[PDB]
Amino acid sequence: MSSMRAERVGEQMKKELMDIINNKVKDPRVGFITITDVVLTNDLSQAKVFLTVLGNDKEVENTFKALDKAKGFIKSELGSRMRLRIMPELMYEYDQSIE
Repeated sequence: MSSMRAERVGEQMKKELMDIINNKVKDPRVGFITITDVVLTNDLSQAKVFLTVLGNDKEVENTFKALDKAKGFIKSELGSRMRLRIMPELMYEYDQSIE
């Protein structure tokens, strides 16, 4: 479940998503939102977006809801930055790997 195409598109989405989310979606009263990786399926139909977010357990959960609420806005801004015709479905995941 990782062709070279999928890895390359994921690096572009990582960069584009971090910009979109931090400069246009995020409440200024919360810290930066770090995207550590974007992992796509080979047909690019799904993207798992791994995240580092700052705060307590409820600030983490408040942040996930804001991003889910903004999914239409985020796919649209992403689609306007990439020749890709149909956007993947975006799934926001906490990055367990990091303590």
